[PDB]
Amino acid sequence: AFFQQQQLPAAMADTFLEHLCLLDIDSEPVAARSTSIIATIGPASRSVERLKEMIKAGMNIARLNFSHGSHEYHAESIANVREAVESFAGSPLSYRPVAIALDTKGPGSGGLSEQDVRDLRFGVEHGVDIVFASFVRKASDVAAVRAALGPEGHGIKIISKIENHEGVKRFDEILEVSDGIMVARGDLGIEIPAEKVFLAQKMMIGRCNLAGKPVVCATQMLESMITKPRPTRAETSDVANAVLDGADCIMLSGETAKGNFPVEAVKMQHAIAREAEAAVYHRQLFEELRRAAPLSRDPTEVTAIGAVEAAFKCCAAAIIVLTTTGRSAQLLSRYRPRAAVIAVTRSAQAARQVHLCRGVFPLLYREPPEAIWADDVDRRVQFGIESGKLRGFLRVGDLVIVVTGWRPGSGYTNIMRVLSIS
Amino acid sequence: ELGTAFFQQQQLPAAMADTFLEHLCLLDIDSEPVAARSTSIIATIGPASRSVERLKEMIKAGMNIARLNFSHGSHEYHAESIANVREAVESFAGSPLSYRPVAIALDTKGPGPGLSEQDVRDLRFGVEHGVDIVFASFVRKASDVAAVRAALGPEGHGIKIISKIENHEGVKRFDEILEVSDGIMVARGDLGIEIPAEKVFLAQKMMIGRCNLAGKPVVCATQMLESMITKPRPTRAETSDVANAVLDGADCIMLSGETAKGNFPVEAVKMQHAIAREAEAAVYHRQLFEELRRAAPLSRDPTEVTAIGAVEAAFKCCAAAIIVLTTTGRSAQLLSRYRPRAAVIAVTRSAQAARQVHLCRGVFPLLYREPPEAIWADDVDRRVQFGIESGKLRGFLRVGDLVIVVTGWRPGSGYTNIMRVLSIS
Amino acid sequence: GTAFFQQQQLPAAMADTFLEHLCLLDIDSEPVAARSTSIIATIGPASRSVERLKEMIKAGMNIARLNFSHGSHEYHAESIANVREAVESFAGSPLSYRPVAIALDTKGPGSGPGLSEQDVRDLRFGVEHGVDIVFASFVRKASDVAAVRAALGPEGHGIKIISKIENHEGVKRFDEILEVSDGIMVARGDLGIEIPAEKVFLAQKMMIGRCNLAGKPVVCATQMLESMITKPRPTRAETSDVANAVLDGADCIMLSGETAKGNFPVEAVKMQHAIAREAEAAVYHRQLFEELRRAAPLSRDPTEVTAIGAVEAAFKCCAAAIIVLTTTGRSAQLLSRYRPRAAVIAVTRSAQAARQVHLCRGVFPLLYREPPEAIWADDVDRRVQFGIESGKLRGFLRVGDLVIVVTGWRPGSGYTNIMRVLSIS
Amino acid sequence: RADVAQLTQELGTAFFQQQQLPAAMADTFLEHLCLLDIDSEPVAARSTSIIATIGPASRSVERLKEMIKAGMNIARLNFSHGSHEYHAESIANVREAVESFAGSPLSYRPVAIALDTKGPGSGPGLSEQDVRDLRFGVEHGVDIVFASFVRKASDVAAVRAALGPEGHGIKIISKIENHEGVKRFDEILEVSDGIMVARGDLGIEIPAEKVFLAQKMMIGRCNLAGKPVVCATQMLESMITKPRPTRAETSDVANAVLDGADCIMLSGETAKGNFPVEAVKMQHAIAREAEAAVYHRQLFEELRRAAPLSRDPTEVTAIGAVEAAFKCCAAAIIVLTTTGRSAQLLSRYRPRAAVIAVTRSAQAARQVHLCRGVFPLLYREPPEAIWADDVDRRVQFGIESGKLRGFLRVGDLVIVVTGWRPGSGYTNIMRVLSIS
Ligand SMILES: Nc1cccc(S(=O)(=O)N2CCN(S(=O)(=O)c3cc(O)c(O)cc3-c3ccc(O)c(O)c3)CC2)c1
Ligand SMILES: Nc1cccc(S(=O)(=O)N2CCN(S(=O)(=O)c3cc(O)c(O)cc3-c3ccc(O)c(O)c3)CC2)c1
Ligand SMILES: O=P(O)(O)OC[C@H]1O[C@](O)(COP(=O)(O)O)[C@@H](O)[C@@H]1O
Ligand SMILES: O=P(O)(O)OC[C@H]1O[C@](O)(COP(=O)(O)O)[C@@H](O)[C@@H]1O
Ligand SMILES: O=P(O)(O)OC[C@H]1O[C@](O)(COP(=O)(O)O)[C@@H](O)[C@@H]1O
Ligand SMILES: O=P(O)(O)OC[C@H]1O[C@](O)(COP(=O)(O)O)[C@@H](O)[C@@H]1O
Ligand SMILES: O=C([O-])C(=O)[O-]
Ligand SMILES: O=C([O-])C(=O)[O-]
Ligand SMILES: O=C([O-])C(=O)[O-]
Ligand SMILES: O=C([O-])C(=O)[O-]
Ligand SMILES: [K+]
Ligand SMILES: [K+]
Ligand SMILES: [K+]
Ligand SMILES: [K+]
Ligand SMILES: [Mg+2]
Ligand SMILES: [Mg+2]
Ligand SMILES: [Mg+2]
Ligand SMILES: [Mg+2]
Repeated sequence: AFFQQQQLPAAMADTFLEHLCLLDIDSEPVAARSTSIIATIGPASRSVERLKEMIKAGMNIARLNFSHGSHEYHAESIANVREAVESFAGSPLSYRPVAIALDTKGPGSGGLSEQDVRDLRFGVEHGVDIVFASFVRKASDVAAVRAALGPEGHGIKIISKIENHEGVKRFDEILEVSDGIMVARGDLGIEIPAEKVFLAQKMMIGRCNLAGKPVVCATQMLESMITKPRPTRAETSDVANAVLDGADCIMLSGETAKGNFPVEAVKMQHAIAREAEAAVYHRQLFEELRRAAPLSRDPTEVTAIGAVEAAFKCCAAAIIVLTTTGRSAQLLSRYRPRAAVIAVTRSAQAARQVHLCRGVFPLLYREPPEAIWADDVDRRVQFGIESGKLRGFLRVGDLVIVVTGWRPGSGYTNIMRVLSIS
Repeated sequence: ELGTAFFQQQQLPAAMADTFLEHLCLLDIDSEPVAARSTSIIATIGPASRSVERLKEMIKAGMNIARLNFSHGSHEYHAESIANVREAVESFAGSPLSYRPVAIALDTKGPGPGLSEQDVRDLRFGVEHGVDIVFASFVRKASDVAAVRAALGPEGHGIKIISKIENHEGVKRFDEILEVSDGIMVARGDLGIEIPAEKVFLAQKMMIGRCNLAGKPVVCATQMLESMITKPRPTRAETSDVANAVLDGADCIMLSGETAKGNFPVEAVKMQHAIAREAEAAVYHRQLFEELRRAAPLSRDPTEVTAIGAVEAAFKCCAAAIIVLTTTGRSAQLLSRYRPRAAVIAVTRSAQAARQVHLCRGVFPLLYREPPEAIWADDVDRRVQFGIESGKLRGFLRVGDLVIVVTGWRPGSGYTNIMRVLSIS
Repeated sequence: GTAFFQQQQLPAAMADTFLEHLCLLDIDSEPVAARSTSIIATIGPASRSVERLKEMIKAGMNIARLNFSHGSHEYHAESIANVREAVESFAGSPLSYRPVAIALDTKGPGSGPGLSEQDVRDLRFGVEHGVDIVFASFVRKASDVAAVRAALGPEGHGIKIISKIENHEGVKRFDEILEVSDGIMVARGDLGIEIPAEKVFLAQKMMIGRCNLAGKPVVCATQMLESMITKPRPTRAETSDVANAVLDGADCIMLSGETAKGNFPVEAVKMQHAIAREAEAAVYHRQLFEELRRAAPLSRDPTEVTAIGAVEAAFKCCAAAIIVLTTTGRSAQLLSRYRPRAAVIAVTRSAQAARQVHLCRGVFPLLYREPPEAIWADDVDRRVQFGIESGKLRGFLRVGDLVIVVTGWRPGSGYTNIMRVLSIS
Repeated sequence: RADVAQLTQELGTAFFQQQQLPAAMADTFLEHLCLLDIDSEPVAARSTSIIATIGPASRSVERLKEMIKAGMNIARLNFSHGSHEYHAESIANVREAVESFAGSPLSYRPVAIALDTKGPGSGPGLSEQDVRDLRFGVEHGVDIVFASFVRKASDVAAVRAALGPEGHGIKIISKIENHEGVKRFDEILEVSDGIMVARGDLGIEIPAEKVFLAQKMMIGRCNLAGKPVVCATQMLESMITKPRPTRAETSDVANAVLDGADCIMLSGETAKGNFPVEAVKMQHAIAREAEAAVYHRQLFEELRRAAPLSRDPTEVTAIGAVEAAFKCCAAAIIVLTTTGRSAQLLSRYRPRAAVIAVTRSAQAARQVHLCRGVFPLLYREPPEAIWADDVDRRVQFGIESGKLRGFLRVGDLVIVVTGWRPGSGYTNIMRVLSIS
């Protein structure tokens, strides 16, 4: 029964063609949904009660579109998101962090606009986790956004939105200085021929997967759901194909910001992503990611590939990793393990930000500290296990891979352990 | 010999990649498609696309197959649609560069436990009006196909039956249905109501893969460019859906309300044409050919053996085309199953085979009407040169190009056993 | 039948990985195909008798090597005459006649920088006596090959030059030497004295790989069955060395003292024949063909394009043979470079090309002696039938087998362009 | 180039020219062959063990010290000839030569002692002489038995029973020497610790032209099973009288290593020949060249793909450690082992990194020479009070011994494999350490 679920006959196929032939509509997904959902906040999704339903439906990142609304409007949206998120903090083993992303208005006819400088400063003052920078055309646009965030916004992730021909042509220099990329298909489909957008999307997703940096697929994914309760056949296919392409995140804009079915749109993206993740051909994907990733002398990078290889060898239910900044979890995520990456962290911001990386399930550690560091590490690992049991990730008898470091502080991950549950 | 400009077009840097991941990383929006569009477009005929003048514009835009939806309209209404399609197609007989065959497909209303009384009458109408294809609605098992085959009376055994898979039972009994069908249609409209909407992509990808493995045509259908019923431009999900159906391996793509009742029927056909051309150049032939080759069983059938040899030869020299002589379309279908990058130019004397081969990806039919030569080898040579000269006229070929030519050792269908490498003079 | 798929290591051939291929090798799986790696036997006092030479031809000797490091011109002229008398004693039965090439192995430069005066005289002797091949000793650079070619003069343009790589400089300048040579000999005797003995296997494997990539013949030579100079059976290391030279990709294997001066010349030829047949069935064609195909560059030469198409067609139908008509041997060499499992039966009127194609693995030359038919198409068909009738008599073919036939569109060398699937009747 | 560019700038172009690294980075086996270079020098320690047969040419203590220095890892006693008194003296001379280097625990070289049985002869099973010779082996503490003419699983059970309760730790390597042994290979390997391709008798029992098929098949199946396989007989035969081997002999040694053999053997070459030390030196030189020419890219991929999924933590840690070692070009994998099993499971994936096995068992240190790429270090210190400190001391002993021996350099990365509790069977940890 285990080998009939989660498209396991298709996963064991020797060729991609045979993998397709073995896909089964009766093979139910069992793993937790790994592709994060970004929902745009607006009039249809601003109330605290509506936001609680969206969190339950699967929203991981709340997007605030600074192209519309005042600073007062966006501050109220942030407060409502935080109130809805903290309403579930009473059960720390099931609490779900939700990131807050600021999407800039853009340069317009201009580099960095004066309104963007003010909006970026608002973001730093209100503690946003991510910036989706509109119309990034070159590396200096990213440096300008970074400078506008100042010293107090050093930890904010900058996701560059590629929306025109120049952004596509200068992609390599933009990705090098960005934390990740958004394939902003709305403007891209107006700036370049509509029939070429899929090429730009597939290329950028492939390059981001190669670089190990998050990539978001955005705009008109479930467009018809703005007025209709069910999406079109092209819309469900688009969501599934963005996941199969290798996108870390999928997004909803008008579907959640102004549409009549914001919760249903989140539920639909969740349902499709789960089905598409099980249909991923890990046999070739892992082989290619492994082969393309360069040789490294960084112990976090070396431990990460060793841990993902170990996870596939034993069909590990999860890889539990301790992380301060999210980096050790990101390096595991880049190899696309089938095992869920359960990231235990004390940083509330890192817990929100790792939603950008596919297959990373953040757990915010709020248990009392231990006097001996080795005991404190072990307790964080046991917390990962208990949260995993409660959420359905783990059961007694499962094998897990545990990734830790040799001393406190970020940058010292160097250990991988094979543990039997209970 | 060919130049650096040649190797920058049609996604050739992405085509030469050693891994699928590197192939994706090398896809270039500035690399323009050069090859003729190989995925056929099926357009549904209705009030928005019925007039002879509108049909001429749809043929020019790229429509290869006209679909008549027998769920609506009388026999008199459909007979007039057939006459208007034939009048629009024959209006281009004066120009060899613009004349192109267009198949006529009858889509049945559907079942009741099996074949309905209306379907028996509509299938009889199809035989009497010389339709080329039947898109059989709600096929659930092999006996449904046998009932459609029996209803095609004594005169319609040459009509192709494309089984529409629209429910859970059709998906589960897919192998037995494909075995007795000429091809399959992934009818996503009803499929998305009969099974959970989030599972349709799995059924589509599975059925396309199995049809590619069997070497039988597969159609992707319904809501591909839905928003174009009222809007002049499609959504980002719609262009992605069309491109991904081609990348999945679909032989044909379809338009329903977009061309039958919408405000932009011609623009919807133009959009499918533009996307299909871009997506065909983005196909990773290096792995696709290797897997089709490895999965296809060993064969002692000379047509099957010649076809793989010809496709291998075409890839070796970057052949501009594979010219094949075919009476039933079968030799062209066996070339098409290996997905060559070279266009398969099929020269035939059968008007029906010329229309029907539009079901097979990459097959460009040429109807030959010259009087037969007394010496059979001379008649073969005349047809081969007719393919070469039509290719030069349409932009497929130029002097100095290499072409692969597929023929048999004697007249009559079933004897394909020869592959030749020719330099165009 | 199941019995067919148990022989010639077919379970090991169908394996998905090289490791599983090794695990499936079976000592009870008997070889069925004809031995494809040519045997070169050095002529000397143990192998000069016309009667002894007839036994060596029957045992499998394909090329007779004359070592010009020993003996006078009178001694070598007598060896040539005895070889030709033994070879022509079988010419009365043209369907079974086996051509045998004559190769002249030069003394070398000695302490000199280039072509020695003795080599100039020996090369002129070779041209005057009609030798087919020259094994040029101690080739260190491209200009050494040009000097050998100039010493052969205008009458020796058809002689094949196989460069012997015997020292560090020859290994380092391998690419420039191979470019101007017809092929290479890994002359392990001197190589194992010029470079550390423990590094010879690296030079052998590298040169064989580069010759296979270039599609040019490579010979593995020296001490392959050394102990058989005095003992009736070879050592375990010797049988392993012969098998591994075949698995490495060598076109030819050689015997020196084993046939020139030893007590078991015929048994040494029989031993190389037996090992080579076993090792050829153990070749993992699944990966080898894929890699040769992928590494071979794109080509606009129709002979090259027809050759890959024919080898692909042969693997698709498990063809017993590829019958090719050839004037110079080139069309057979281009088929041989893809290492088909099917025997390449090369039918030629050139007695010299029939002898020289033994340098290419898997090429079985048939010398056609009939004068040309008045109708060229009939002359082509008669030669193909001669290939089939010889193939039946020799055990290559049976009624019911499929064969690939490779021909050209006009008389004369350089116009091969046709591949055809034929059933043996 | 992008997959090695950062490491090329850091380690240098000279690093990537040695140990056949251009051939190792090739995308196909054909390109790997084309890139093999006679000027690319081997850098790694020799991983394929050398078994030398002891006889009149190699019996003296002084000659044995030279053979240990030349690279002999296993001493073979052929019980087809000589009395029990003769073999006991050979064992004592081997032990005296081995213990002459014990003064420096950081360098000492353990040498295994293997007893090769006379065989069944015309009998159907275990002979009476074999029962007595096997009891002699247990009494004299031999590490391995090379069991002659194994034809079925019951033959190895008979050898195991003849070793008694005191010989439970002795490794049984079954010699496959006839058609029945080849046909019943799977049942024999299942109950054996390893296999010897005994080509001498095999080449007489089956056609000589088929021996290479049996050798390649048995090596492949042993590699798949993760059990040691020995290639034996006439590898350097001409060196019995000549100082240099033939071209076929060097090729045979190189191809046995490329086939996947864990051990290579010398019989008359060391037992009675005029050049026993030179024969060991020649096998050492060829094995190092051939090990660098192994195409690890496909070999590791195929071993990984063919090995079934496992829930054994030692097996899971081993694959993770070998993958980590390839990712960083690790100089070594240091493993703590009681029985040798954790080192054997690392060895089955054929890492390029040396497997330095730290053990307190003198017998396990001798026996791990059967596994390719395992370098045994015998730890003699008494246990620390805190188990975690004792584990750390053993890891540091491996690192310090490794640096002092040129296996590790400052700046190198090493992978360290340990367990969560004392005793055999609990290996479950992999660590990445930087050498300072
Ligand atoms: N991102 C991503 C990165 C790496 C690997 C992978 S992989 O393992 O999943 N897969 C590789 C094979 N390719 S393919 O193009 O060689 C193809 C081959 C067929 O034999 C066929 O029949 C259809 C296809 C095909 C092509 C494009 C598609 O989008 C598609 O759905 C199928 C598909 C992706 C994904
Ligand atoms: N000529 C030639 C050219 C192309 C292909 C071929 S091929 O198909 O026959 N070949 C496949 C690759 N392997 S391998 O090297 O990846 C290897 C893998 C194993 O799984 C194993 O068990 C041992 C080996 C092995 C064997 C020989 C070597 O030199 C070596 O380095 C490793 C070699 C054989 C031959
Ligand atoms: O992923 P990051 O940011 O590098 O953090 C990983 C770090 O977490 C740890 O496992 C635990 O560190 P702390 O005890 O400081 O939380 C370290 O050993 C390791 O260096
Ligand atoms: O694809 P099909 O229907 O089998 O037709 C292929 C046939 O066409 C030919 O090439 C030409 O035949 P005709 O002259 O009868 O048209 C035959 O030799 C071959 O058998
Ligand atoms: O292999 P080569 O030397 O190019 O010879 C192949 C030639 O043999 C033929 O098949 C027959 O030619 P001939 O009739 O002159 O012998 C030609 O059509 C072809 O060009
Ligand atoms: O390789 P083996 O025989 O399983 O031994 C590995 C064992 O060695 C250790 O690393 C150390 O154990 P000891 O302290 O008993 O020597 C254990 O944790 C582990 O189980
Ligand atoms: O800004 C965006 O998100 C877009 O244009 O798609
Ligand atoms: O009938 C159809 O085309 C459908 O249901 O998609
Ligand atoms: O000349 C030769 O053949 C040699 O040196 O091996
Ligand atoms: O017994 C042996 O060692 C042999 O036969 O090779
Ligand atoms: K915005
Ligand atoms: K209908
Ligand atoms: K000579
Ligand atoms: K013995
Ligand atoms: Mg935008
Ligand atoms: Mg329907
Ligand atoms: Mg020489
Ligand atoms: Mg023996």
